[PDB]
Amino acid sequence: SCDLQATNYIRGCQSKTYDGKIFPGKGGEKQWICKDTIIHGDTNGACIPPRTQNLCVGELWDKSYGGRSNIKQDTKELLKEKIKNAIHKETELLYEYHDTGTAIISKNDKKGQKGKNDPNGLPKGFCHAVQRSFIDYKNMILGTSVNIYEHIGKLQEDIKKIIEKGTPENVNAWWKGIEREMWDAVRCAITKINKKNNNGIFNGDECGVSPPTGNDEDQSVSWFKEWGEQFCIERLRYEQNIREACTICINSKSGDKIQGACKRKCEKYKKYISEKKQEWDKQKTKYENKYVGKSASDLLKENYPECISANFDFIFNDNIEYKTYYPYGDYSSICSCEQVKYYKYNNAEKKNNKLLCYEKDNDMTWSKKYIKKLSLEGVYVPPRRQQLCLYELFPIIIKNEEGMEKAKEELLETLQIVAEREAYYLWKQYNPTGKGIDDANKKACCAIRGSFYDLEDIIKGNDLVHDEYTKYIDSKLNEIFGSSDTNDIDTKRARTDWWENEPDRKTIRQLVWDAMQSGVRYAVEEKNENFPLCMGVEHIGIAKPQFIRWLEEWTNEFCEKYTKYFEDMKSKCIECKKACANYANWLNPKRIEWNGMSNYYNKIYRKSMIMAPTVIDYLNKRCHGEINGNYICCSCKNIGAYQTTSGTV
Repeated sequence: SCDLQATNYIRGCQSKTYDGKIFPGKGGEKQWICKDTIIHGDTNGACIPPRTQNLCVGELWDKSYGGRSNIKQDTKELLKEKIKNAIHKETELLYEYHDTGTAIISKNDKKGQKGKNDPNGLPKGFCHAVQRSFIDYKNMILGTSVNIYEHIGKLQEDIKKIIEKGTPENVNAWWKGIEREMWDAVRCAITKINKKNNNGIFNGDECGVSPPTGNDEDQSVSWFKEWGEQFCIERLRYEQNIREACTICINSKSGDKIQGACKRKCEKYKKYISEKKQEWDKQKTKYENKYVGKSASDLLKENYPECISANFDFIFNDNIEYKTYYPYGDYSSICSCEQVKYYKYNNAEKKNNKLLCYEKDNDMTWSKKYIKKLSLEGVYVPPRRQQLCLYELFPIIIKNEEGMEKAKEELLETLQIVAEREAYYLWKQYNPTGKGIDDANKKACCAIRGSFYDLEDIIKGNDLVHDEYTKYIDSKLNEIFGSSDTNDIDTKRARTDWWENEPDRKTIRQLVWDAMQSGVRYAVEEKNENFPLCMGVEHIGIAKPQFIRWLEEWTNEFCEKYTKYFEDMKSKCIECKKACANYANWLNPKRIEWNGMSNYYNKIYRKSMIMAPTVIDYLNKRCHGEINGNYICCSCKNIGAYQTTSGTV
């Protein structure tokens, strides 16, 4: 039902070149620009996409010399028609650009041209590109600190004139009203491809009925999502190339090194990351400042299915020790000739790389983020759970795609390493934290047991947090252990069985516990101290449900930190006003956490009663008196009986 210019020539609006020229052409590739420019201005932590830099402005602006708007002597309907034509031509141009398979987004990860098409007959990436382009029209018609073209700012103020001299900021409103008719330029130009196609039916609603959503309205995030889609899409291409040269590595050195095409393919990725890190580092900092509590890594992992195998924390690391140990980061384990093996405590010669997890932060807070789907709302994640030493597990899981024996073989020895390192580092955190010596390690033997159980729940697939790491680990373990033929029920029982049982008499649950004693043995050896009794136990009691374990962790901590604050405030009791400000500053997020945590307890037990005691009651038995280094791990100066009055209103 549109009479708008179909086989139209908009001046200056020719075929796209941002991702390079369409063959037989070659080059003209525009690059992401993140820094401030004389041409574009302040980006403000943002990176301008090449797709943006090639926007079809056509008759609205002229690039000849400095660049000037033609819009000066235009009317309101004249200006709308121009925007409508420009938008319509940009979709047409973006059809060709993707149908040719020139746009990085329109590329495949292995299969040349084969399988790079969505449900409809529209090329891979066409809709995303068109959607993004539409947002750029919106932001260009309104006010933006980034100038897509050299002097285009002039156009935005001239637009003001037209809209101010019309029937009724006013333009922020004019776009609001005009936007539907502007999006229909996208839909009606999509209808045109059907006429071109034979038995390939089109109607326009294939890229959506309405113009891009709420989240995307923010140029900054629309551009960041594109950066993400492209990074992931390119990253899987670097993967395939590493996999064609490494699984399909010659020990040259004095020892096991990659040297041929494998070194070449891995270095190509190592170089790729070295480049893309600045763009990430910038856009991460700016996004997360614009959206508190929101994670960059999430905005991407959600929207783009190619990002599933991606872990930005591991790819884009600031840790020097990591950068050398994992030189290819993400694909390090694949780009390594070195045999995946955990070395037992008094194994002659060769020792494990206790190649540090990040420095465990004591100042860290509890979190309701990265929590599992199924409600589970109310539960808080402990800080020492958040500082999990399961980093080594991520590259090795990426390595083994075919989840056969080798996958679960390599995972087992990597589990033992992860287990050793965590235990090593926890001792170094909790022993310098403890009061007495026979109390410092008594406090340490529990953080260890906690993590042993949490590490256990992760593998068993019983854990309550699918974070930057554990999310893909759950997905891959379900791949490795369960088939499509066997439901989740057998899959849960597959992981639980692998861990619980097993050459030697030792089980996978046992080898992980043995490995944890080894880490404490090296930690205590360093300080020339004696290995504790709480750590020397062949067996660890059956883990309590994670929620209840974590609820005890919360309570033990609160009790200590309360008797710290309240006591050091009362002692100082004006100067109290600053002590009160601190005590209350700490306590306010505790009230939020206690309500949530104690509410869950009742939902899972007490409420529809059911022969279960109260939250306080349970914790009263659990925290009365001194600590034990095994399953008796909570202590309070005053029993929880007062805590609900302390933590409410």
